[PDB]
Amino acid sequence: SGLVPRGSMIPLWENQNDIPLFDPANPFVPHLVPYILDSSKQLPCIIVFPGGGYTHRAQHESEPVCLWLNSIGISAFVLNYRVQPYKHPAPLLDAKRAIRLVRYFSKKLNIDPNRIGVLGFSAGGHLASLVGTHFDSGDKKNDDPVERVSCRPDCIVLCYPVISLAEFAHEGSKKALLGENPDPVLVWTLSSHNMVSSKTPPTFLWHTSDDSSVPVENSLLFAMALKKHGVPFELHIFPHGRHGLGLASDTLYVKEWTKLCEKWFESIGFIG
Repeated sequence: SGLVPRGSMIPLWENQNDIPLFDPANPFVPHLVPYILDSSKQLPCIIVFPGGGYTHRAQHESEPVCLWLNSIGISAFVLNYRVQPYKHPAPLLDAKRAIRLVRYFSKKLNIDPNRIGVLGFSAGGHLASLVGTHFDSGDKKNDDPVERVSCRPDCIVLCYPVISLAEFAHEGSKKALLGENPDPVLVWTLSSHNMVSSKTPPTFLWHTSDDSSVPVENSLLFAMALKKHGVPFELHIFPHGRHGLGLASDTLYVKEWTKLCEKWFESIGFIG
């Protein structure tokens, strides 16, 4: 229709001087790309975190995912978070800011502030799992009204996620995010299965069992932690598929994850 924002750049911080840990020598400004649905009712929203090992952001995990989300009634955004040479905690700060921003502007964007979830692939799934475990309900006395808003997502979708930084770690992502001799404390707190709590939102995971880049153990570990803390979850592991299949539209049996995810969204009241 053209009446709603699609394809624009929404900076996470209005003023570049407010970007935490910003390197002005680096031209990249972290931002959201909207793919809003036009509708007369409030819509649920998913922010998509593309993968790319914390060195880039994969495009096949970006706009086409939002087209699928749109097709099932979900307004969507792509989060273009900071990557190498930025390090932790810059990407996580960008992810938390993105959720606060969308929730703050939810009335303007025609989005239900209580149906804002995140969906991440690979290192983007790591980032999604972090904002799904490291969240807070906002700084109510902050001078920035956006900072007063909760950064907790209302649901999490994890697609062949990087989860553990140590055992079964994707070493490329770990090195890009933390450097070569990382603090063991950060290795532990950024292994996101360690940080699941009873307040972690409902989660959907999928993975291929023979993934040779990001071991399927990463999804199994996060699932064990969700159960340990009483969080209901959905998990689908298919036997075969290379890492990074995205929506997997051309992959027999693996392309059945988006239909299962659509039905899970319905099951948790996110759509329908």
